[PDB]
Amino acid sequence: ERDAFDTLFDHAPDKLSVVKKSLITFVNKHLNKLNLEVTELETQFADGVYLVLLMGLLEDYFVPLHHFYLTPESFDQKVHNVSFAFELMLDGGLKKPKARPEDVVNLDLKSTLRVLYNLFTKYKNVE
Repeated sequence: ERDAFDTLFDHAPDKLSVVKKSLITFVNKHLNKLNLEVTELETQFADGVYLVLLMGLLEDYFVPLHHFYLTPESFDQKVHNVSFAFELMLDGGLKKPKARPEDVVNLDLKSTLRVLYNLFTKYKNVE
């Protein structure tokens, strides 16, 4: 059952379509191992959960739930989660992300795509 907002996410061709499709394939290769699926880059990384779990999968370590918010309710909890993912990235050798964690939670595509594309570049070959 659809509203007018839902129509904004129907696929229209754009200049970043090949880039986006490749990122979705990449995140799903890992997340699907946890029965998680991404279909929509524009919104599904905003709350920080999947990025935290993606880091666990890419670096191959357990990330206990007490480190982050599996069910973030507030803006602060999502900012927390994205910020924690960024710390996992930085500690694994990656350069400090340009994005502010608030920009990811606030649905900025440029910040979100840049974060994911950097993960793809470093972790392309992790099976």
